[PDB]
Amino acid sequence: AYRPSETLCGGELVDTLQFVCGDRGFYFNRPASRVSRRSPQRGIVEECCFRSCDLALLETYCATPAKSE
Repeated sequence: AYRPSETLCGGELVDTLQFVCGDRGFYFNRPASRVSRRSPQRGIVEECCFRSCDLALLETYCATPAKSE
């Protein structure tokens, strides 16, 4: 269903990632590299700020596996 806050950006997006994943860790742009920050690879921002997303879509960026069992 529609949410008035179906988009997030900046710290809002980080806070929601901290909520679904815990402070245990999450990816933002899944870079898996540390060579520089001259490479703005696409990620969660494009799905949640430049587009709308749900907590469930957002949870796919967690740096830990699902443990609902």
